[PDB]
Amino acid sequence: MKQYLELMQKVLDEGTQKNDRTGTGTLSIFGHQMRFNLQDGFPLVTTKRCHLRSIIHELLWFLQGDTNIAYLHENNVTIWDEWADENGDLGPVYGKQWRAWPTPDGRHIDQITTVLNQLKNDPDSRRIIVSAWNVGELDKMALAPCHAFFQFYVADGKLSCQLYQRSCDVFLGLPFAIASYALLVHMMAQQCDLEVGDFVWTGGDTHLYSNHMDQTHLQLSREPRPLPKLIIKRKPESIFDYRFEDFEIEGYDPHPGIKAPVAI
Amino acid sequence: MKQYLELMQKVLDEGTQKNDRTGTGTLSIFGHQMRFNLQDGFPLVTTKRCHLRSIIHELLWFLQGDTNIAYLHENNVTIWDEWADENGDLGPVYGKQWRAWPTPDGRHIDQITTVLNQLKNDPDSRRIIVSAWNVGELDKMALAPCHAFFQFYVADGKLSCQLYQRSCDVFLGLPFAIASYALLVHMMAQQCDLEVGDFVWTGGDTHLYSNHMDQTHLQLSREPRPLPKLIIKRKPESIFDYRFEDFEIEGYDPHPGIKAPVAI
Ligand SMILES: C#CCN(Cc1ccc2[nH]c(N)nc(=O)c2c1)c1ccc(C(=O)N[C@@H](CCC(=O)O)C(=O)O)cc1
Ligand SMILES: C#CCN(Cc1ccc2[nH]c(N)nc(=O)c2c1)c1ccc(C(=O)N[C@@H](CCC(=O)O)C(=O)O)cc1
Ligand SMILES: *c1cc(=O)[nH]c(=O)n1[C@H]1C[C@H](O)[C@@H](COP(=O)(O)O)O1
Ligand SMILES: *c1cc(=O)[nH]c(=O)n1[C@H]1C[C@H](O)[C@@H](COP(=O)(O)O)O1
Repeated sequence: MKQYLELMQKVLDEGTQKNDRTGTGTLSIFGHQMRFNLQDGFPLVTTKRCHLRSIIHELLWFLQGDTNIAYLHENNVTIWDEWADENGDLGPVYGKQWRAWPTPDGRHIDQITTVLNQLKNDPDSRRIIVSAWNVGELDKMALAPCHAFFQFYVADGKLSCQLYQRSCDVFLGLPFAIASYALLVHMMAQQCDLEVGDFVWTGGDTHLYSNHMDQTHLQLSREPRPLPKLIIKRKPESIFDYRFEDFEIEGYDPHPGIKAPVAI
Repeated sequence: MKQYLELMQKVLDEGTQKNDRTGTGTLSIFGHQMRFNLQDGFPLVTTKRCHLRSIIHELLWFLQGDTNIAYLHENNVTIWDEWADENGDLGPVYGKQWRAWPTPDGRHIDQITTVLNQLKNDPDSRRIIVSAWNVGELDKMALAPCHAFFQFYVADGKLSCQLYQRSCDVFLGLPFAIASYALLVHMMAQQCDLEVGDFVWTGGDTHLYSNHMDQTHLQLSREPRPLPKLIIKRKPESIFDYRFEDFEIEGYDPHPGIKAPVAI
């Protein structure tokens, strides 16, 4: 996608060499933002083939409140295996904070239902936020959240969303986060009888791994294709009731996949 | 400053009329970012005069872990007075979160000591974050944090920082915020023996109140003047030991102030 390919070029044109936790070495910039108008097409990268199957299942798992990879496993998604313990648990990550953030006084707050109530009854609120960054539980989490926080906004019957990603693996991680949160905006909007607006992505440490540079340049030599279209075949009674079978991507003709190693 | 005035113009050209909480009316956009190179000067507005004594006393109050306005009163600062109860308490806002985030089991995490140690022991970290967005205690706070989140970053021995502001009043709150966070980056850099980098400001709902339109137009005709220089006259033993006396602002020659009503 043009916006994505421009960021890769920016990391490469004005980035600094930084070392990191995984020992690998990164090229890095701090602070970046980009906007995708959802009405132009579903923002799934076309310069390398993406696997949408895993994006969809990971999101439905999140909305269940689940932090154990069993569900993903019975759906043949292995993207979180490396971080899971012996029992498949990842600790209180995303799904637990979204559906049941713990308070000091014994309650648990379901940030996804409160947000949905807010978009229906108070869509002009400036507080329609969901946070995964729970300071007091980070130590129990297998990996600290990279998509730490997000915010919805309504204008002219359109629902927009801004994500703040604290750390970003541009080659591997960013195609996943863009499609996952664009898919969430479509579901939310359907349930609140809104039209979709903009997905806005803001990054903290935005970086390219040293062992992904050849792949990055191969990708940068491609022209973007026209964006695919998302058709949801059913309107569930609640956002927690969507199924994989309800989503259909059409008009997706991507460039061949490019493989590259993950850093654990 | 050039980029502040360019955002004021952007809001006036593209803003949507939204009816907000107080019933005044805002013109707003969603999603905006600005970079400020701190080597180039302290980003204090010169198209109107701001007062640093509130900016400095409020930050020092924050790092103290205090949420009661008595200190502010003793130092002639009135900025928070409308939101404080009969006893002067604001409830568990910034000060409580920054120095004693309440974990579910009754412990407390001192986010600024953590951040200090991370900058001195693991500066390449992509997790150097302080959060004021404590979902479990939001109902107890007199007003939900507008400055919700910020992340530090170190590259080439320079300290950068990005702030996420969920809701912004471009006219009053935004000059305050930029100076407040540029000050904290200078204090942190002094205590960690680092040089200063960039302040990145990312906002959610960025707006102009309808009853500030005249005042905005006055400000948009003034030409920005050279930025000031911040001189910290004493290196204290710790980040919690600074005093108001220690800071001086050279070269500040603003245009006269513009008075404008606050919306409660
Ligand atoms: C974000 C997120 C979730 N995650 C979690 C996650 C956790 C830690 C990370 N760590 C690092 N260094 N980079 C990452 O992108 C990353 C991603 C992902 C995990 C794996 C793949 C991956 O291996 N990419 C393959 C996927 C193949 C498939 O889906 O079947 C690819 O083809 O690109 C992508 C996302
Ligand atoms: C940021 C922040 C904290 N805050 C808190 C705070 C709380 C609620 C708000 N509500 C609204 N509608 N706008 C705000 O900017 C706002 C700010 C501030 C409070 C007052 C001023 C203010 O009135 N500015 C005067 C200061 C004059 C002085 O005493 O020196 C000015 O005109 O410059 C700024 C910031
Ligand atoms: C974290 C998870 C995700 O969904 N997307 C990402 O881009 N990442 C990346 C960031 C970094 O490369 C690594 C996480 O480790 P760290 O805490 O940033 O050091 O995976
Ligand atoms: C909050 C605090 C600050 O430092 N700066 C700000 O601009 N504000 C503004 C945002 C909004 O105009 C109002 C807070 O109310 P709301 O929760 O956004 O509705 O003060």
